[PDB]
Amino acid sequence: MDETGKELVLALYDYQEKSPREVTMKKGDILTLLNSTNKDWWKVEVNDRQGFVPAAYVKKLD
Repeated sequence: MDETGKELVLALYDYQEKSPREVTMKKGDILTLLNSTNKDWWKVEVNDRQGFVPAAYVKKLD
């Protein structure tokens, strides 16, 4: 149940948090998905900070 932990994202490019709804991710990091009901911004958790990341800098690993 809640098989969300099977699908993770790979930060292809680094991104600095510009607004509190976002989150800072370093390129090369594997992040856990919290929400994918968007094609533009995915909600992920980085270490202890949660926020949305631009799908242009991050890809899903099938």
